[PDB]
Amino acid sequence: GVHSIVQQLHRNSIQFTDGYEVKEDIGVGSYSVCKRCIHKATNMEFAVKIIDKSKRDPTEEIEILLRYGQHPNIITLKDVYDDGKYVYVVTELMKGGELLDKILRQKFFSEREASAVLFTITKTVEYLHAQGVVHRDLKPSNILYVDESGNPESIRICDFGFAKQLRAENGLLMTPCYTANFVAPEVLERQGYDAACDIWSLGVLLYTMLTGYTPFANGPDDTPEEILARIGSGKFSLSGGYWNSVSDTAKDLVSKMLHVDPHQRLTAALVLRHPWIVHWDQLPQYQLNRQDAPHLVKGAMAATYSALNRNQ
Repeated sequence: GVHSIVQQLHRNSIQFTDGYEVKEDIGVGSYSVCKRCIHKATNMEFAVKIIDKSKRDPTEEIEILLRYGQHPNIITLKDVYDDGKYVYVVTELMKGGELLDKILRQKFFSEREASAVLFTITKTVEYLHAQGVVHRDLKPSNILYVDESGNPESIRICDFGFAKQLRAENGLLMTPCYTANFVAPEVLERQGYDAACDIWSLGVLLYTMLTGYTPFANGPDDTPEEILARIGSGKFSLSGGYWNSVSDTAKDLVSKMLHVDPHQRLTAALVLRHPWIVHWDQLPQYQLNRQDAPHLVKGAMAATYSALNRNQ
């Protein structure tokens, strides 16, 4: 019967609208609304996610953000409130846009930049996995730039809304290195899987960065059945106008990250040992030959994640 500090936030005298001005929307959905806010005292602007407690309980999310937001490349919690009905999660606002989009509108993007981007993202996931966290919605739209600098220090992984802290009996938080509290080889494989999905979702990103098309969809018109069908077929082009020019190192990494069998799919650990990541210095800085269709890709990408999330 442990005290949770998060549960007690309705005890606060001060309210959100006492400290912050609200502005426009930026991300409406079933459970929550994301709005831009201005902090009255500082005139500093933030993102505030306004969640409905009747529709879900955002505690698991907030506890992850508290523990792991200090990570440079993880969205950072900045305030939080409870008025009874609504939880107000305040975080740094991502002014830089979605990372993939921005990158696809850069026509002189190179492999060398691609490796730096993946290194920063995969480093961050190696850390999360290592504390028995899995993201489980690591689609491109959830990886954003905090500013327009285009540094890898700008990269932020966002929306921890379906993420899972490997718990266990007695309601007790665990690592993947310690579960001497023998947990079912059932829900080691749940988390053992959901790690490798996070990695698959990173393979999709790398595929698209390199070529300017997603590997399992051409556009948003593509049907669920035919996207799932291609995912299942477990083959993909690493050949042709877009790929011809890309180094075999990169293609190799892509194959093992999107590898159809979860058990032979690379880890974040192993991704970071691949020479594409490790020997970045010997990669090319000259431009990639990519499709220039960012808005198509965004549709294709949404179509892909909507087929995967359909049954849930």
